[PDB]
Amino acid sequence: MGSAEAWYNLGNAYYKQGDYLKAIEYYQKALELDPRSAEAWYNLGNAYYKQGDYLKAIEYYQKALELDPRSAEAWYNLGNAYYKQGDYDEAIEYYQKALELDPRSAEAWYNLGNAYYKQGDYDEAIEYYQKALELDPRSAEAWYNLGNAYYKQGDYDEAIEYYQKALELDPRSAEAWYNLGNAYYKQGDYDEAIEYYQKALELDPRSAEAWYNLGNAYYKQGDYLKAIEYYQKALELDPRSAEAWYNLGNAYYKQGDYLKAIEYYQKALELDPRSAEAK
Ligand SMILES: [Ca+2]
Repeated sequence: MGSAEAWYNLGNAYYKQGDYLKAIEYYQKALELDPRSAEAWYNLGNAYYKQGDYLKAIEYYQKALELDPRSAEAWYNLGNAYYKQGDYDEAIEYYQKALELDPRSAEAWYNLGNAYYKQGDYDEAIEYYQKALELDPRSAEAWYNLGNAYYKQGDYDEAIEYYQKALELDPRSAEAWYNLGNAYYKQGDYDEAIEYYQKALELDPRSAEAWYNLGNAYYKQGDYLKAIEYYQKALELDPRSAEAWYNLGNAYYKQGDYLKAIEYYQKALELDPRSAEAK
């Protein structure tokens, strides 16, 4: 029917300002006038998804691929539901399908990484992230995620090189600086991690995990009083943390050993400028 359309075009009229309830109804209206328009069942799925309901989004994604099984846009948003639900297993294969029909699509590829990254099988996540950048090398998010899927493998020298770029593309990401630090802190480097953790806090100073990794930097250096200060902050921020305490206790009672190292050394130095000669 062509009256369906006036309804569908009511659904999409609301879609494109919000009230997805309204769109659900007007779709559900249109769907009775023509339960053979994919664009209706699709955009029915596309409402339900957007609110939070996915089981029903899948139902009304399957039934829209019964009609037209010939659009990535249908397969792409189809894999998501699952990803966004949890079942990455499936989202993948469902994705691949959309990459057979519509290969050249950063968003399709990227998410495949996101899928494989999320599966724990990073080796393979790289491949797709590569493709995604290869098509579209302006997605800050890829270089981040890529720098991420090297970090987890153990190639920091690589993962630094990749974060590096991301930072260029979007220097406006707090939760990037933190890894860029962490990358340094894993190897034999603890200074640059501070210059960079410092930044992460310049951007988001109510991130505690930063304040605490920043603390960590100084304990490996041995500035324990300054380290504490950063764990101090990170405790007002997370009072229930388990090892908020243990670590902060370790930090206090570290300094201890130091001051007493100063003592016993200063008091060996007072038993050999008058009970020894030169050597
Ligand atoms: Ca494998």
